[PDB]
Amino acid sequence: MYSPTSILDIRQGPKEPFRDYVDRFYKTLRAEQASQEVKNAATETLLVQNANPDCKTILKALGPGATLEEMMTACQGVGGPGHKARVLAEAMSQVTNPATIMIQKGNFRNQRKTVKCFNCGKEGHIAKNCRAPRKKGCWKCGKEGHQMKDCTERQAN
Ligand SMILES: [Zn+2]
Ligand SMILES: [Zn+2]
Repeated sequence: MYSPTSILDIRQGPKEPFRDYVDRFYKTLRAEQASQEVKNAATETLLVQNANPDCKTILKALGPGATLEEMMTACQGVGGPGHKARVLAEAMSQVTNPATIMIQKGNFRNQRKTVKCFNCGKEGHIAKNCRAPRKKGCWKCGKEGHQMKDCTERQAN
């Protein structure tokens, strides 16, 4: 399941640290590095277009003040994945620019169905924060199986 067409797509999600999603692009790039000529030319526009709107937006904004690793770190944890900074920034942006209603309408095109808690079934929670042995068992290393009670995270995540 966790090896779909998304691996060919590898587009960065707004919560995803740039280099982390680029990491799995790099794992494909290291393999299919036959046409290096097209690959390198692609990666130039590809990785920047691969970013979430906000991410490529900041890249070009802080580019002058961010050499290379700096701009990479800038897009690592955009406003912090679990930080409240991003959540308030989303509200600050919302009142400031009317472009937020446009992307709000565009949100209808986006499958925002990730909110539904992948263990409880409903979107009352978020699976990222909801730690509850409801069903399925081990979602960590087995997904389809393994005892969730004996699944201690060691050299995995
Ligand atoms: Zn839940
Ligand atoms: Zn497990």
